[PDB]
Amino acid sequence: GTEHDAMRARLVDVAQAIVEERGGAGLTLSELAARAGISQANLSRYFETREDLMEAIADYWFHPMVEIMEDVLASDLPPRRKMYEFFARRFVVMRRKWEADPVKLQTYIEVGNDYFEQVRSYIDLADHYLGEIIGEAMSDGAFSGLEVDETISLVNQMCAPYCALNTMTTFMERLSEDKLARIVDAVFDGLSAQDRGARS
Amino acid sequence: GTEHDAMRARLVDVAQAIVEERGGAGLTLSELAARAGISQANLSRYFETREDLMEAIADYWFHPMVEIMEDVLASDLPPRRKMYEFFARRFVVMRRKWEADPVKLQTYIEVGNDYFEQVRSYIDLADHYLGEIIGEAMSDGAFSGLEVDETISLVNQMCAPYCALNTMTTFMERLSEDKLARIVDAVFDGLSAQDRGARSLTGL
Ligand SMILES: [Cl-]
Ligand SMILES: [Cl-]
Repeated sequence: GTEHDAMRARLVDVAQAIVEERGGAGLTLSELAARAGISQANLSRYFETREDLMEAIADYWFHPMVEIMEDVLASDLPPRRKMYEFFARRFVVMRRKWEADPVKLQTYIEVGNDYFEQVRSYIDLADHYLGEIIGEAMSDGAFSGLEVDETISLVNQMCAPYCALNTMTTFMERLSEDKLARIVDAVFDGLSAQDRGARS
Repeated sequence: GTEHDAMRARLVDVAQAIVEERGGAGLTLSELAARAGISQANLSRYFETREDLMEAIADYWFHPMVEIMEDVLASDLPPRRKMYEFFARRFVVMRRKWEADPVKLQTYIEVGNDYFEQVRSYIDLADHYLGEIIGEAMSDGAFSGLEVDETISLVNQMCAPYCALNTMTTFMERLSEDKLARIVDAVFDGLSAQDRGARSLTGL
């Protein structure tokens, strides 16, 4: 029932942790069982085959980040607050991983990129949710003259170190919640279709 | 004199091309003279040893980018225009490499990454010049309440795909001068020390 599905989700979480510890390859049903405190026979009740475990870890890889985005969009926060939290909450989790072990963040990025369907789905879903925020912001009068698609691109290009994991890795020591707050304020109060002299 | 310095720069350019193709591992000093058209003895007048040549190659690696930054800073453009040109003119040269062949840009990145001191120096000089643009903008009234150091960091963080080469590579297909112009306008009209609601309801 729900206790079974709660346990399966808990096992997938332990499996993701082992993958990160090992630097990618080396996950076995043997070690998962040993780490989870269950037997190999009991583990097969949750993962019938090794392949099912491998599928589960791939499907769950970016799920924690998806949940964070879903929670932010489901909140009652105004668009500016939503945009900040949309990036900030994910940044905080990734920074924590890097603070504990920079190699675990490296592994997280490397493994994630090998999961074709999942990483592409995640990136696409992220843009979809960013669009929902931008659309509401526009009804409030922000981003005057811009289309949602071009604004999604502009925001992704202005917030890259707080979102794109390879950029985040490069900039990590210089990143902060204080700086991201400044950026989001600058996006909201500075981004529009009105040419203001950058080129003329 | 002036002739000696032109030939030395020609030799550094040829040597740089050889290093990009094969590394220093393939930089035959007899071939540098042979591929530049001069004598090996005549090549000794420009570089005493191989170490002198390798240092010249490393020291000039980022010079095209330095020249661009110096040209922008030396101009009479207002700070907003300077900030745009400071990023755009370098971006345009990098995109041009990638357009010729994405491998050309990757090679430029990897070879440059080995010159760790020269990379560091370049970034430091870049921050110096961006700092000068920011200082002038501040005198005009921009970036109210912010310090120069934190503003340099904030601008670098907002323009990262147009400057950080690995990020530029990833974003390349989606980058444009039009988009960079929008970002610079947003930096100038949007960035300041006044909290405006990103982090709490009090700011809104
Ligand atoms: Cl983009
Ligand atoms: Cl920075």
